[PDB]
Amino acid sequence: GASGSERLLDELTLEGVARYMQSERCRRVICLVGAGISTSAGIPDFRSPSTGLYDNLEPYPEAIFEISYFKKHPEPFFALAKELYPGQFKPTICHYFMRLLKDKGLLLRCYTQNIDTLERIAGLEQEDLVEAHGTFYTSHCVSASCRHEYPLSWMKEKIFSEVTPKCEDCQSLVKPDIVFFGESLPARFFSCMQSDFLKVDLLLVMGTSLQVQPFASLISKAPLSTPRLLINKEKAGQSDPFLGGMDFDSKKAYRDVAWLGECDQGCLALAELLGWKKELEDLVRREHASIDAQS
Ligand SMILES: Cc1cc(C)nc(SCC(=O)Nc2ccc(Sc3ccccc3)cc2)n1
Ligand SMILES: [Zn+2]
Repeated sequence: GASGSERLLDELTLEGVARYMQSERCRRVICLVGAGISTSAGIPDFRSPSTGLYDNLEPYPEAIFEISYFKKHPEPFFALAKELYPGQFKPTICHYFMRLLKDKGLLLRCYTQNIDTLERIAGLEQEDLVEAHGTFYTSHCVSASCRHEYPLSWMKEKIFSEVTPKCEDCQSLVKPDIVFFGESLPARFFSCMQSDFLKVDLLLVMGTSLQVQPFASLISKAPLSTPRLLINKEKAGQSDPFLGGMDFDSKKAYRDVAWLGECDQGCLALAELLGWKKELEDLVRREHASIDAQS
């Protein structure tokens, strides 16, 4: 139930969440993540004004996002892809915390808004993942009668060689599997959401301001009793008083917890409460060393 009934969290704090997680009542965790979990990996949020995307872009700046424009004028997109292509893909502490959840048998699903493929590199598998905004990991020929699939290694070569990618079978445009403005979200998002939120014991919301729909409205799909922990630089998910959502601070707040700071630091703090800190340290250091050593 709502604030009217006996709550699952013994107190609304990171400490309360940790005790809940290690009790028998918490089995399945859904993560909802956004650009805020990749910034410490050296990938800025291209939606944040501070990142300065539109300065790099100089008809209108938004055309870069539109599927209609892309299809008749693909060259800008692929030039930008080369410019913004990460120099390294090295997932963050936050990403590997989710790998730990998987290892500990607690991870039901990770829903991500990010296109950077860092969840995959960190060891989440396809079954574990719903890429709500799509991804660069795979690309497809845009011809409905072909739809030939291409791996990132193929797309990357085309991107860096500055050759507009064309399908080897039919010579139609090949488009990364990211959702362009004008495209619907993947069917997978909807079918998975319908099943997963019947099963969820805890919602871990990290590095997202929950301003972009439908992804944002996911938090309202949780059962009334399900605790929701936000790890983010600023509070988010509260109902717009002008236009329910998160209630962290009111006299009725029973399930929602905000931990404010960098996602890496919040995940580190939670891992330490859980007795996972050495495990996380060991995992991150190993995987980071491996990635740094790529030859
Ligand atoms: C090109 C690339 C490849 C991989 C695997 N990851 C990344 S993450 C860095 C990044 O922000 N890239 C990036 C690439 C393209 C665009 S433009 C666009 C974005 C979404 C939808 C349509 C168009 C905006 C940002 N970027
Ligand atoms: Zn084709």
